[PDB]
Amino acid sequence: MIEKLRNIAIIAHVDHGKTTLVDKLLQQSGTILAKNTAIKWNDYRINIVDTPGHADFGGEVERVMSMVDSVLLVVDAFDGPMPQTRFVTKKAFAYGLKPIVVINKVDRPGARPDWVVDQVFDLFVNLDATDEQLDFPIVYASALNGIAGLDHEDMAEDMTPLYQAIVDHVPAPDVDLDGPFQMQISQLDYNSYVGVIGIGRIKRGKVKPNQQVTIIDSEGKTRNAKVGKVLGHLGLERIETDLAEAGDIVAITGLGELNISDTVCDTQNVEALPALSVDEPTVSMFFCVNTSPFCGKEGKFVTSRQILDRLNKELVHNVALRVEETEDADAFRVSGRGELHLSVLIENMRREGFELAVSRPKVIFREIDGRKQEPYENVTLDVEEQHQGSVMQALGERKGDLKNMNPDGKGRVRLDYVIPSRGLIGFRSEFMTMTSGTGLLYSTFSHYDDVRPGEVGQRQNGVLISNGQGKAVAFALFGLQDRGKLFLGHGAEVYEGQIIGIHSRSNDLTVNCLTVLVPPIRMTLEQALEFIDDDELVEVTPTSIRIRKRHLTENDRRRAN
Ligand SMILES: Nc1nc2c(ncn2[C@@H]2O[C@H](COP(=O)(O)OP(=O)(O)O)[C@@H](OP(=O)(O)OP(=O)(O)O)[C@H]2O)c(=O)[nH]1
Ligand SMILES: [Mg+2]
Repeated sequence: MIEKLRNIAIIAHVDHGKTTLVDKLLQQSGTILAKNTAIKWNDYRINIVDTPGHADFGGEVERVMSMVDSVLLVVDAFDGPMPQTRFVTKKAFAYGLKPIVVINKVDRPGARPDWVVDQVFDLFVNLDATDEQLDFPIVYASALNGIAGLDHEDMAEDMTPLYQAIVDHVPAPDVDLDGPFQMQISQLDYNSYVGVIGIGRIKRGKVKPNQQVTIIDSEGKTRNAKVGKVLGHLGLERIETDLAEAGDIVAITGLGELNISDTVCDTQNVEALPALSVDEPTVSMFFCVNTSPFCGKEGKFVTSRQILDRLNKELVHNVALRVEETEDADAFRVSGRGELHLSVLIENMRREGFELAVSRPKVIFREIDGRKQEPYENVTLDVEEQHQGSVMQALGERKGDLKNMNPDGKGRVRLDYVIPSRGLIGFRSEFMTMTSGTGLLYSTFSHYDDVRPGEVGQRQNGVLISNGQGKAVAFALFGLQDRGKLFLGHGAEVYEGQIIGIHSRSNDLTVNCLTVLVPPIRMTLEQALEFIDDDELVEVTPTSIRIRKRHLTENDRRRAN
């Protein structure tokens, strides 16, 4: 009794029918999405918790999964599953949740349900349990009409098969109704009338308005408070309730500054629920003050603490990242998930109005049981068949181990790889031009494991390094084309230590561009960041970035060799 509850989270790539599907289930029942939709189906109560967009919204994806006992993956019947919902699905699997797959928009012409079933099945190469990829039921749906069915040619007149599937395959909450009250805050909310609102799934006991309560944070500090209002979810709404009990997803009111991972307990049985998530970072990278002779030239805020300041503001936007204090009091060791994670952070701090020097990204090594390990990750690539042998050749040099390949039948092909992050770093640049911009690459962290012995191929070419500061003249540049490709044309302002071109040969060449042209190479941030070597840096400024050596002068470099 009182276990007719079904707490489920819903996942769907944008414009795949998740707002429209839940919108049916609501109107066909006895009861933008809301962060939670409550649904009455006969005597079952279904909580459909919405998942956020496909950026790390502070890691709300783990918070949401912490409140649900199953996940509902909605998939377009033609386009199939999209890579953007990779990580949300991944985390649902990490929380041991078994999925319910809804294949929507099945009434569209060209719909290929058989194909998207295989795609979704294959996508569950999220090293997930046999258990999870086993026996995930499949419901076909056309929410535009409101049709659900276990087959797509045979189909019910409404959404009943979906309800039934939810009831049948979603476990009831693992909660104790008789124990003392216990509830962890999973999300927060505010209304100028009520104050701060705390949201979670009651793990134990029951709660009434005006009940006395004790809140314990992660570390173990406690305070006493009196709950004001207990708000239960009904439609897209919250009504005041006189009673909420274990398994219920509700919102609480009378408590003060509730923090996510706070545990609300009966005053005499205070027991904190374990703080839940952390994406351990896997790629480190150094942010530095821009030591260039172009200090404050194109960027407003450029100081040591000026950077460290914002280096403790984005800490809360993001638990995947860390920030550390280096001994050089003008440079900092910031780590993240992928190189893509840290990259756009700069591209934002760029037009956030900054100026900083940044190293090349390296994997964070870890020692486990005396044996050092590194991060490996899953890579899937979609190229044409003309590049097939080419990108295959390249990935093997970066210690990529081929696991699968699947021709499109229409001239393309998808490859699958297990690769150390070490070998994958900065590939995208080499990928696109190689595949001429048509190929597609996706990556997902898998596991740490014993390092692959050896090193990845270095840059091979050397760089043309400026010997002085001034405006580059076309007269000189024309002479440099005899021995490489350039990064600028006539009239560009340069200083000493700056890298201005790519040497045709292997060694670094200090060159003078101060004493008509072929088109210059302009490098995007990512592009240029993949180019940089360990003894070099990228200088980033609000409308463009420069490539520079660590030691700016000829003499200093020679000493360091
Ligand atoms: N053929 C077919 N189409 C479906 C179905 N379900 C949803 N759609 C289409 O997708 C659109 C709904 O967008 P959602 O898919 O619900 O948005 P969401 O991913 O963020 O949840 C509808 O038009 P829309 O509301 O005008 O889109 P928009 O203007 O809100 O972006 C409708 O055209 C279906 O079962 N069959
Ligand atoms: Mg929309």
